[PDB]
Amino acid sequence: ATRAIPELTKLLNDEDQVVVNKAAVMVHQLSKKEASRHAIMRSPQMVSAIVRTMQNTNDVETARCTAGTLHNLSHHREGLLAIFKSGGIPALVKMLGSPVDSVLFYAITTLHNLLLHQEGAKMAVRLAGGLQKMVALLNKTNVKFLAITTDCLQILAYGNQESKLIILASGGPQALVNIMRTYTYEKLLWTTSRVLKVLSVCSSNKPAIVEAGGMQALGLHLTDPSQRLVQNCLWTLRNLSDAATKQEGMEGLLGTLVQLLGSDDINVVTCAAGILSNLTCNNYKNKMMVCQVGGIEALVRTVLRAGDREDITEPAICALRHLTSRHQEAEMAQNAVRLHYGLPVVVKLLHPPSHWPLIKATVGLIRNLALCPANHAPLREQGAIPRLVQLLVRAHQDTQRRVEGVRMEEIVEGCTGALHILARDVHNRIVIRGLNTIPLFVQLLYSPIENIQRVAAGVLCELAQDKEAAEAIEAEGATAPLTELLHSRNEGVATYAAAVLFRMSED
Repeated sequence: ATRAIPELTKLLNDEDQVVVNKAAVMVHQLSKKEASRHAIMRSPQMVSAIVRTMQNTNDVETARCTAGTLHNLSHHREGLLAIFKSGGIPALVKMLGSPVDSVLFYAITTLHNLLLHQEGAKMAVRLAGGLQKMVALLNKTNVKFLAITTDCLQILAYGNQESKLIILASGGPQALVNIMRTYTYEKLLWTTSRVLKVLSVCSSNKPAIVEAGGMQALGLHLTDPSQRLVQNCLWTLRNLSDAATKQEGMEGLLGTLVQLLGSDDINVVTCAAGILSNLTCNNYKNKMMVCQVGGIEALVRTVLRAGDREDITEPAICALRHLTSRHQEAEMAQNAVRLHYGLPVVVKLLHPPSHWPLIKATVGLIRNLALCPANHAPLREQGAIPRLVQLLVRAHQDTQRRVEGVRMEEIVEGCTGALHILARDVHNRIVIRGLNTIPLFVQLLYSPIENIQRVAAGVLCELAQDKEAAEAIEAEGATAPLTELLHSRNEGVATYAAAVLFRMSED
């Protein structure tokens, strides 16, 4: 056991075909005896000998045995410091090009233990070019092996933009996405989804993950019994979903997200809402699918249940706003919000304690709801108009005498746009006018921002259809600013402006 030792050193470090080969099969043996090995990491001349013969050999049993030893040695915090102080990291990495499975398994786990416990190991693996080597190993098929390799990658990539970009350039995204859609082994899907989460916050990795089919592959695991796997999939999907507008094959993912809205899990709900929010922006087919699988219903229930938790209601409200315009079933969806009892909660979200991003999204949603005639009356009855007017008046003041992510100019435009639509209904025009808004709408004709001039002249165009209001609009001196706006580069602006003028000068 203890005394007769650096014998096998000298024959290992030898320059002969048989000599070092059969000598290595020896340290191998003795490293297995737990308390016998805990003494063999002592010899710097011994430790480093192991390393060399591994780096340059031919023997599949030399290799196996050298690696397995380092493997075996990598369990004590003294056992690791030895491998490290010796410099096996670069050789171990070099062993990641080997074609012999057992050699792979031994290298990876040694690096793994080193990456896990040993000071300074992350930096030395990077220097050795391990990232590239680990990425190329992702095409293997042994799940235990792949689990370890993906975990090395997560350890290296976390908080290290340089490493994330090397992973990108080595084709990481595709190979990690392949893993997600091929395997079922939880431990492996989990660590892989962690690697994808870490990369999904990277400006360059994100579209590559999306181009590789990331969104669909991640979707596959959203009903796994493993909660840590589903959640990590939800976080990654969320980070990526603003880049996935152009993706097809999205129908399964979209249906699962709708079901996930009903979850008891707050992070689950929060994620699904935000993912549905992003994937529905502009892509009218996603709109179509989400509505076809009951999205409106589910989004209304989610908003009713969230109460004042803005992490939920804001993305849910943005999703409902996407879903209530500019697709073939926009109109059924505008109706469905009312039918599932959404109109009161949506008006309620305009009031404190709601913060600005929510108010903004909510106003946008009201705008859309108002395109549907049968919403005109309940919106009024729920009190939509006076709050939208107060929000407008206050936000316009803030813009003159000059917030939390949002510019008051957006609330001005949003509120005026919402009132423009609501003004289609005659009783609504009475409330709007009775709130003495005409002076304000006229001032908004002078705004620098064209979209504001558009909704302002549009709402005046709606109001000017009643005799009494046209007179009022004229008394505000609207003729002059409308005169100049006839020449706006914006056709909406120039057209609305001419309809007001027409309706005023029937005298």
